Amino acid sequence: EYNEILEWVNSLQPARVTRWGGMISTPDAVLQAVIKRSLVESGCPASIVNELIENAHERSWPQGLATLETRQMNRRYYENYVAKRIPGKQAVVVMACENQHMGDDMVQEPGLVMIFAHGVEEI
Repeated sequence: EYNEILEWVNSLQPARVTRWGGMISTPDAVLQAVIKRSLVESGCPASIVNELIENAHERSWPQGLATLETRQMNRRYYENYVAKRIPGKQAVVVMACENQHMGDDMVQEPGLVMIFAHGVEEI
């Protein structure tokens, strides 16, 4: 299981989020399905694909990302996330297994997904 995930994660491109304010904290049902489709096509392991999507919305994000005011205050810390690009989308995955340096209020197992309106580019 570890290698499945490790190889999948390493195969993803490192993402550079240039506009943290462009985050979509409440993606609708269609956008959520779309990001899952992208994860599935990138070879995301079935053992975690559903958990990541659940964690692509506020209601499921860790307290460090829960509210808009908090997100505004914690912007400086987001620069330190080790983020991987979801192929073909303005979205990234933040895996717990490579973000231990962030607080437990900044990430959760197995990881989380952040979708943006724009500003996500390759490093």
